[PDB]
Amino acid sequence: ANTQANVADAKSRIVDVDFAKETSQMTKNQVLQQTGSAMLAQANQLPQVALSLL
Amino acid sequence: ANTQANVADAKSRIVDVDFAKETSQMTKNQVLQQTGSAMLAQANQLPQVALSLL
Repeated sequence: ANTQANVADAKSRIVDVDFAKETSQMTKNQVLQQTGSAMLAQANQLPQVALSLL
Repeated sequence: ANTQANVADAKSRIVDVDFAKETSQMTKNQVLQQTGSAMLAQANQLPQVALSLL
């Protein structure tokens, strides 16, 4: 029983996820998605300077 | 019999836990867990000021 407890602890250190870290990464990538979407939508409007010159 | 009683007293002073102290430590760490959880959840929302500037 002792050894089972210690070995399950050891395995958990390797296999399981950390919620405190992974939620932070998720929120960071959410914000980056919104920023990149805005920036790409603004980037697709660059060829319209030619209509002004034309 | 006398010596057994006195030596068991001596060992108890070293090995056994104090409930009055240990319950207090437990309650303190409970409250700190709830506070730290709230503070981390509030901390993961900081990159959203950029969306306002954007």
